Amino acid sequence: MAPLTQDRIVVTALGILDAEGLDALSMRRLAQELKTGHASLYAHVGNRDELLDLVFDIVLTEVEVPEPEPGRWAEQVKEMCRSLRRMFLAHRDLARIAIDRVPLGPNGMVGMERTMNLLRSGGLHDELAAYGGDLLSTFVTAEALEQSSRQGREQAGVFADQLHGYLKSLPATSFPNLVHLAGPITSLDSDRRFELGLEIIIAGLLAGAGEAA
Amino acid sequence: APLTQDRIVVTALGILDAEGLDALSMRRLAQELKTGHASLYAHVGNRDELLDLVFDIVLTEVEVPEPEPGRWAEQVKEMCRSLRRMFLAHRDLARIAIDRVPLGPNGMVGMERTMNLLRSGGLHDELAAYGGDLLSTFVTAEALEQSSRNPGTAGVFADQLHGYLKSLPATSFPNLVHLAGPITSLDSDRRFELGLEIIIAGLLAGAGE
Ligand SMILES: C[C@H]1O[C@H](CC(=O)O)CC2=C1C(=O)c1c(O)c(-c3cc(O)c4c(c3O)C(=O)C3=C(C[C@@H](CC(=O)O)O[C@@H]3C)C4=O)cc(O)c1C2=O
Ligand SMILES: C[C@H]1O[C@H](CC(=O)O)CC2=C1C(=O)c1c(O)c(-c3cc(O)c4c(c3O)C(=O)C3=C(C[C@@H](CC(=O)O)O[C@@H]3C)C4=O)cc(O)c1C2=O
Repeated sequence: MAPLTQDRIVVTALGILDAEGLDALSMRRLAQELKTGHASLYAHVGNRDELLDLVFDIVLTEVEVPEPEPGRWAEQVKEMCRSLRRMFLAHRDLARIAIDRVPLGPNGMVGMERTMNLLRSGGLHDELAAYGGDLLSTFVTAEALEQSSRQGREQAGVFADQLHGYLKSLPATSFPNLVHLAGPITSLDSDRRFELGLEIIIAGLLAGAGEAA
Repeated sequence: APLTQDRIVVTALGILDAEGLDALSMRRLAQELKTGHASLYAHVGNRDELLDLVFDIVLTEVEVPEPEPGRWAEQVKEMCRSLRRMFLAHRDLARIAIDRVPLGPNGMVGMERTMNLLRSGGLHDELAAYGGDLLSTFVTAEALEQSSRNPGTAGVFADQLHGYLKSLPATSFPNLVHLAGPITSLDSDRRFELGLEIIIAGLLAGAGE
């Protein structure tokens, strides 16, 4: 062991995790890479759970919640989200982690704070700015999973196409809509589906917002 | 006692409700029906392809209604709530969901039914196909979250995330201080109705002229 810290340990874990995925991450695996005994490891970071939280928190430094600006709101919200997504893309299995874990931690609440600022900044009231953030982050995760599981795109490529084949060759009299919509369902264009989900939620917010009429 | 795939999955779902997903091995299920891996793998295939059918059998509890003059936005919600009750009446069912497509026979009927309703409001091809997809995710996510509160059939932990957040330095964390309640604890029935409205209105803006 060289000078071990709760940061060199984490930067190490993540290293393995990109490389090889969630299940290859174990305590014994980790302590191996770093050239140390279980003592030093369990000291800074604990069992496997705690470790994933620390892993989660550190990569978060990557996202950016911009400071509120004169009439850029909608875009400033898209920026923010599109930023968070770019994060999930680089790092294997990170979304899997996110589903059953608290959005807590240094980065975790320096992040909520700036998320709440910007939203409330849209002339949005309490309950709606609170929940709103939940829904966005919820929205962007799900998406990131969806993409997570898409050679590369050859297995998905043909599956999608064989799905697209069955749909159109379905009978028209009993299935007018699905015959009509075989593309827009099987479309494996995540980029544009993503900008859509955003357009929608956001307008749902703005509309939600100034309801006081 | 003629064994059939429908009988197989009524037992696999009967133990899933009564004991819990994590305990549904192929092993267990086989014992219950007093039958070998032979006859069980003969229909349903393996643990994973079996789930698909379990999911596809229960989706029968969802009732997408026939489109009616003036009431579009209303009809959508009824559909959205009925899905949510399905997830509410069987444990772990969401966990499964967030891994699988509704390519099942059952699944396909309601995709047609749903998309018909959505396209009745003035939703151009695209809007409507993702409108649906979008709505699916939201209701799925919610129920996973609801199930995590442990009800149906913890509020100790949450209350302790309220104290904690409220107790931050007020100047460095004003927004987090002021929103302590609505973030930590929130009635589940309230959080659903909000997102439903949000998205529906969101899709409505999408329709335009
Ligand atoms: C790291 C932190 O700051 C960076 C920028 C910086 O300051 O360096 C940007 C950022 C930071 C940050 O901490 C952050 C968040 O914590 C959240 C966020 C806030 C939340 O309140 C939540 C979630 C969130 O992602 C969830 O993913 C989820 C939930 C609830 C659960 C529900 C379930 O258990 O199934 O689902 C997912 C895991 C949630 O409540 C959403 C966000 O968009 C962000 C951010 O954008
Ligand atoms: C069974 C079928 O018919 C009944 C009506 C009847 O039987 O008379 C009603 C109904 C039926 C039906 O099949 C149905 C659906 O298939 C869907 C649906 C449509 C979809 O397009 C999807 C999902 C869906 O549940 C997902 O759960 C999911 C995805 C994709 C993934 C992505 C992820 O979250 O990681 O998430 C889950 C697995 C999805 O695309 C959403 C729905 O609201 C419905 C329905 O309401």
